[PDB]
This record gives sequence, C-alpha cells and structure tokens, in this order.
Amino acid sequence: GIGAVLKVLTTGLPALISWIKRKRQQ
Amino acid sequence: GIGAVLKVLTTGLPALISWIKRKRQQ
Amino acid sequence: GIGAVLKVLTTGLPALISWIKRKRQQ
Amino acid sequence: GIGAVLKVLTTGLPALISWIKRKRQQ
Repeated sequence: GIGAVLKVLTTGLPALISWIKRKRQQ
Repeated sequence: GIGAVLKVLTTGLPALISWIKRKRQQ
Repeated sequence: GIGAVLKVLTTGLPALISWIKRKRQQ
Repeated sequence: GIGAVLKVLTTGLPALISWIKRKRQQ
C-alpha cells in the first residue's frame, strides 16, 4: 500500500531521473 | 531497478494520487 | 505547489510509462 | 511532454513525498 510505494520512490526515483535524461540525449 | 520503479508508476502511483486528492478535500 | 504536480502526473504519467517501456525494449 | 513530467519528478515529487509522510503521521 502507500508505505512500500513511498519507499520505492525515495530510493528508486533518483536513478530513474538519470536514466531518462540519458535516454533523451540519445 | 527501473523495473521496480516502473511497476509502482503503473499501479501504486495512481492509487496514491487518489489518496492525496481525498486528503486535500479533508 | 501540490495541485499543479498532481495535474502534471495525471495527464503526463501514462505517456511517460509508454515511453519508458519502449526505451527498455530498445 | 516528457520534458514537463520530468521536471516535476525532479522538483515537485520530492516535496509531495514529504507532504504525504506528514499527513500519514497525523
């Protein structure tokens, strides 16, 4: 439920952002 | 991984959004 | 603040998910 | 666009996360 969602975001969002930026450059 | 973050975007984020909206009208 | 964030997510998240899936296949 | 969604991931999503956490402890 909410708590596991938050925890995935907190940990996993920074890598996602990096990735997406890379992909966009390419 | 991206894969884990990606599954939360598709299922836990939408429900979280609806949650936030409920709490804002309270 | 929160309301503009939500509104960007609601509208913009489905396209983001599609995109990311495509990129991952490639 | 992705570009618009991407800026919200980087600035409005983190603050929203902190918000949710405040509301959950209430």
